[PDB]
Amino acid sequence: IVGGTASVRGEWPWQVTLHTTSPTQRHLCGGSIIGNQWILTAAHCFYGVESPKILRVYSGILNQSEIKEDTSFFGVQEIIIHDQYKMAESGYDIALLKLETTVNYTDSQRPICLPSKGDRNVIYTDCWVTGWGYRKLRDKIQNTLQKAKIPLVTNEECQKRYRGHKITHKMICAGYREGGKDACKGDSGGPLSCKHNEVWHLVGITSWGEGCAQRERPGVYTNVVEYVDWILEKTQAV
Ligand SMILES: CC(C)CC(=O)Nc1cc(-c2ccc(C(N)=O)cc2C(=O)O)cc([C@@H]2C[C@](C)(c3ccccc3)c3cc(C(=N)N)ccc3N2)c1
Repeated sequence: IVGGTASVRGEWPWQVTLHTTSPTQRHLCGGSIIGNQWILTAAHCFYGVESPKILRVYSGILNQSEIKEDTSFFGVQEIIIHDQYKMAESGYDIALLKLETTVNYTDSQRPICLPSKGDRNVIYTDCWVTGWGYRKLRDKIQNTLQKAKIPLVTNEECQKRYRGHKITHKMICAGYREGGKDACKGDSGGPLSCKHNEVWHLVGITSWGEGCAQRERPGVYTNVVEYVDWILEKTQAV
């Protein structure tokens, strides 16, 4: 996160850190708890992820340094990547992780509501991007979970900012005209969370952008509302 500040413990209880175990304990991507055995994240995070066996999902974490040998985690039973996914810049940058065990909800770990298809018309004015990603282009993964408040940008305005790309309605952009606050490397897969009528909704999944926090280059996110049907298809399969 560029231009963010440290989160307080329990502030974003749906935020998870997805780790890889080889050769050592390392953060891979962010993710969001959406159900008691379901994490929503980005498809691009998974290149080179051959088997779900190398994954560990950690919830209720503020600092990466908390991650101890005896820290509880969730194993991943399955990785479900959208079948139309090719690359972040072309969309369909979404994936589900089915957990091996159930998350027991607490003040430190609980789900975020999906947007309502009937909420595709709502205007969110209180949106935050969170993560352990870089604070600048050439950096490293952060210890403390960072947060940044960013305004949503209309699809039409975002398309003006990325004239050489196709910004679809399955993408949502967020950023300040002058730049300064944005997601960056390591933040992908994590949430773009918006508060509406006292309820937090998972509006976006951190995906891509042209650099980080640049003037007139908003961050591009997977527009979760456009995937509610896909999510239900995968999570509610008979
Ligand atoms: C070798 C090639 C195949 C490259 C490859 O591997 N791609 C790849 C790998 C990573 C990556 C690497 C390591 C770790 C880890 N955990 O160490 C985690 C990640 C991670 O997923 O974030 C990231 C991306 C992009 C980068 C991008 C566009 C960007 C462009 C320019 C500079 C910085 C960032 C960006 C911008 C914004 C924003 N400004 N809103 C949001 C998301 C992203 N994500 C692609």
